[PDB]
Amino acid sequence: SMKIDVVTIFPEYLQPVRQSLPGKAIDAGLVDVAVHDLRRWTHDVHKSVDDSPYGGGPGMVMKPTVWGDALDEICTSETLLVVPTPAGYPFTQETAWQWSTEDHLVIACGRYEGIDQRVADDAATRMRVREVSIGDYVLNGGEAAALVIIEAVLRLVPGVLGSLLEGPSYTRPPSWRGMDVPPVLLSGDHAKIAAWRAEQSRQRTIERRPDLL
Amino acid sequence: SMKIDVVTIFPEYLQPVGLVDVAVHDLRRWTHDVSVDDSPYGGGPGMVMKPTVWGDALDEICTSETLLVVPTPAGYPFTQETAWQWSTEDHLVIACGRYEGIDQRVADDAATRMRVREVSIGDYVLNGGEAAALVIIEAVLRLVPGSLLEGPSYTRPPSWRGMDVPPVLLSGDHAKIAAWRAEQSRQRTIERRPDLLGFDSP
Ligand SMILES: N#Cc1c(-c2ccc3ccn(Cc4ccc(CN5CCCC5)cc4)c3c2)n[nH]c1N
Ligand SMILES: N#Cc1c(-c2ccc3ccn(Cc4ccc(CN5CCCC5)cc4)c3c2)n[nH]c1N
Repeated sequence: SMKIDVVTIFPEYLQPVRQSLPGKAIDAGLVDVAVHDLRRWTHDVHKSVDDSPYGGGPGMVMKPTVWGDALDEICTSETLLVVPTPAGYPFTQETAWQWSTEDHLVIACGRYEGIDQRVADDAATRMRVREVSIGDYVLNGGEAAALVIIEAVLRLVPGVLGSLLEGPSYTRPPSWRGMDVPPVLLSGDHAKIAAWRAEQSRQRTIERRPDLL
Repeated sequence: SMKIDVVTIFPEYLQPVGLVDVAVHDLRRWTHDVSVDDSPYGGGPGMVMKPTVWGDALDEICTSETLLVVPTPAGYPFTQETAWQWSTEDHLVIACGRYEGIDQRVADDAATRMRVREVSIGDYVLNGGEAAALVIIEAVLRLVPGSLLEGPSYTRPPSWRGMDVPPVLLSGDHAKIAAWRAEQSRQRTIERRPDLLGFDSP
């Protein structure tokens, strides 16, 4: 039973998550995902969420007063606050496993150059906070990272969404555009098949991810 | 100028996506059955997407100039270097798998005609290629013409809940500010991503 709250200035971006949630899991109270527009917590008629960086430099920084109010309303002491950032600890499958047993995740999606650091620092004095990155590339903001995190975590929660590299997979037809499925797979020698797959995995890992070796 | 075509059995998922155009195609539009997947040869759990439907879709969508991108957990890593490389391409086609993935012959056949890249966006498991497509598109499109971890950023007010913006950032001394920011970045990189500086991962 997990609740996920996402806070963002682009709530429409989180539409796919709601699209991918089976009715059965929601009706069984296994999961609830809520998306909140950050501008609900702005102070001014112009609904301002950003401001110039101290110390100068390019871009803008999201305002701590707006984020502080939003998180004050949404979080509790039991919340795991997740903050996507290109400067974060790596989000991995181990992370996803750990978070799949949480009661309450709140994902704070930044834009511009990110969120004033005092927001996370203040939150960390009364709840668990995790600054994480989903990969070594640069995005426009936290929303795409939130989609990835939500999917990776929820697929590990029983009945919610419906090392070496894996080798190639094949299905019907047995021959297609001049390429035959590897005969060993049709041999009925299941120890040999397992050994073939293991060697394929080993070779692919060497070629594509030698860092794992 | 870049064109991006995404092929998926879940077009609705791609909704978050004139120098660039993005088009989303339902893979089932290329079926003749009143089924896109079947059980794996050699056995194993789950289902595999059949090559037949993919071949027909890609025949119609791709040319020999196309870069065919195939998200897969067993892919080469997609990094910022990859994003720079792809940013000057004329035509990206992203083939999004579901179930246990796509029959390997799809990528193998395509590679006789065009350039093919099997890539992974990170070391975690998704339910299919769509979320990876969204990440790849976002990372690439922000680089289309027309190291160290970043340190912390701050903005107004200079004191908030009794927490002060680091005084150096208020000082106006460009040299001391640059130095402090370099130190913060160093500290953050050592703590969070020591591999980037050639140290062992924790
Ligand atoms: N997870 C995750 C992420 C994100 C991510 C997550 C959250 C936000 C909020 C805003 N942005 C955009 C941005 C863009 C450029 C810079 C400048 N830096 C200078 C050197 C590098 C970046 C800073 C922020 C975000 C990006 N990007 N990549 C990931 N794996
Ligand atoms: N990029 C990227 C990706 C993906 C991704 C990309 C494309 C597809 C198409 C289908 N799936 C789902 C899937 C899930 C698990 C397995 C492994 N098997 C499970 C049981 C035994 C092995 C195979 C496929 C995909 C996942 N995941 N993580 C990334 N960084």
